[PDB]
Amino acid sequence: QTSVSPSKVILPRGGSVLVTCSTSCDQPKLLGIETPLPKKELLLPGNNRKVYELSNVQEDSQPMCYSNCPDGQSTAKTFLTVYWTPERVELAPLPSWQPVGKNLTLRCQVEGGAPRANLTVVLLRGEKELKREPAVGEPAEVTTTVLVRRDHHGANFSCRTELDLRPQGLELFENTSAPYQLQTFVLPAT
Amino acid sequence: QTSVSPSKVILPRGGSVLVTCSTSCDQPKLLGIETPLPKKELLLPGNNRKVYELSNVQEDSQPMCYSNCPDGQSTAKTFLTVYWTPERVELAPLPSWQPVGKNLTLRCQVEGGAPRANLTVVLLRGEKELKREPAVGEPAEVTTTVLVRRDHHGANFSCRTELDLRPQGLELFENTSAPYQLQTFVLPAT
Ligand SMILES: *[C@@H]1O[C@H](CO)[C@@H](O[C@@H]2O[C@H](CO)[C@@H](O)[C@H](O)[C@H]2NC(C)=O)[C@H](O)[C@H]1NC(C)=O
Ligand SMILES: *[C@@H]1O[C@H](CO)[C@@H](O[C@@H]2O[C@H](CO)[C@@H](O)[C@H](O)[C@H]2NC(C)=O)[C@H](O)[C@H]1NC(C)=O
Ligand SMILES: *[C@@H]1O[C@H](CO)[C@@H](O)[C@H](O)[C@H]1NC(C)=O
Ligand SMILES: *[C@@H]1O[C@H](CO)[C@@H](O)[C@H](O)[C@H]1NC(C)=O
Ligand SMILES: *[C@@H]1O[C@H](CO)[C@@H](O)[C@H](O)[C@H]1NC(C)=O
Ligand SMILES: *[C@@H]1O[C@H](CO)[C@@H](O)[C@H](O)[C@H]1NC(C)=O
Ligand SMILES: *[C@@H]1O[C@H](CO)[C@@H](O)[C@H](O)[C@H]1NC(C)=O
Ligand SMILES: *[C@@H]1O[C@H](CO)[C@@H](O)[C@H](O)[C@H]1NC(C)=O
Repeated sequence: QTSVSPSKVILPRGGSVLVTCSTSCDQPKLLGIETPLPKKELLLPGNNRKVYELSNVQEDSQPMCYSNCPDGQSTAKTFLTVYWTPERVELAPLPSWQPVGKNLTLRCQVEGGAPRANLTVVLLRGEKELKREPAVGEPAEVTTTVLVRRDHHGANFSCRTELDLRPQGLELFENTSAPYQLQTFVLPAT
Repeated sequence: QTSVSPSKVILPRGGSVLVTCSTSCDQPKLLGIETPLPKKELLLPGNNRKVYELSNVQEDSQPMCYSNCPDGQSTAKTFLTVYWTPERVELAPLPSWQPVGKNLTLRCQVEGGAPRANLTVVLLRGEKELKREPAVGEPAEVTTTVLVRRDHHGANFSCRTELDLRPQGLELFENTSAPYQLQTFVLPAT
């Protein structure tokens, strides 16, 4: 039967990879790989083995080797996970000056991060975390409400994203938005 | 200049891999890879690129692509880390029966684990850890002394090894020795 190596792959957008599709019939009728990716085949001996160079990996895809040993068949997919740190991570624009007392509502907007399963979005207050949830949707958002206090003057919040590719062998990639600086005031005023 | 992909590889003993050695001179004089590993070369187009299949990876090795662009040159090594869970993990044999009072000394002997940098050896008492150090030497050992107590009767210790390949994308591989069961006695006796 058909087999492929590797079976799981973590790679950058655009990145390419080598995939080997091997079988166990000594003289199989057909052997190839089923994918839309720009592929390329190489001079590998003992043709019970074929090596393809997949190319413009822009998306999580699952290439599939297929070896046709008569009626029926058998296959084997490989999991290509494409990774990339969000194109933009910022809080919706807001006026720094805010009235003491309102249940102000912060909203972080994230655009295009992948794999979204390892992407966490986190609203903070300085380096103190407020809300912390996974990135979902596009642009993915996250909200929290701050009851503005006199104490908050000078306080400044930010939104940060965490792309944890550590368990996949890579790193934890983070991105921080520009800081929202809160200026408060009590009334009698302005 | 010369470049290689991947640059770091974690693989099983025996395991093989595909390495690509690419250069940037459009018409370079020489391009190949410097290694003792059984290698094999494939039909890859645009020969500014060569793909080798390294084979009997029994050891941490660092294969090196070299592209000769006139006098001088340039190269690029790839890091092959070969992994394998210890062949044997056991405590030196000891008589279960021990006198209340002695500073009994336990000794766990580990043979052949790799990469030793991620291999931790840990002496335990039931599932309660006693000593916990990295595996060094061959057979690598680890010792601790238990002052035998009347309370210890029925207590049983073991030695366990932890091969943490999680940060490298793999898993944490563990191995537990057979359990040393302590039987104590106070004297007047036997
Ligand atoms: C989010 O953070 C990532 C990682 O810290 C940034 O991406 C890196 O940017 C540097 C400088 O351009 C490059 O040398 C790296 O190759 C990039 N790595 C990746 C995975 O992209 C990224 O620029 C940040 N996002 C934004 C919008 O600035
Ligand atoms: C130490 O633990 C490892 C992992 O739990 C054992 O190795 C696995 O053994 C099973 C059964 O033979 C195989 O299916 C796996 O392919 C093995 N994995 C690896 C990485 O070897 C190993 O047997 C244990 N060591 C000893 C001496 O028993
Ligand atoms: C990382 O991403 C994978 C694949 O998207 C997901 O299943 C896994 O749970 C995530 N792990 C962490 C630690 O984020
Ligand atoms: C804003 O409102 C929520 C809901 O009442 C509350 O839990 C939160 O504490 C308020 N924020 C602050 C900073 O007081
Ligand atoms: C952001 O807000 C925190 C918390 O008030 C503050 O300590 C930090 O210095 C602020 N950052 C900037 C750039 O003002
Ligand atoms: C894993 O092994 C590497 C390479 O041997 C070592 O440098 C690294 O510190 C180890 N990490 C852990 C978490 O054991
Ligand atoms: C055996 O000796 C060491 C050194 O005195 C001591 O620290 C240890 O507590 C003793 N073991 C036990 C179980 O009492
Ligand atoms: C090993 O010793 C522990 C601690 O005394 C005990 O709880 C455990 O059951 C023992 N294991 C066996 C197999 O006897």
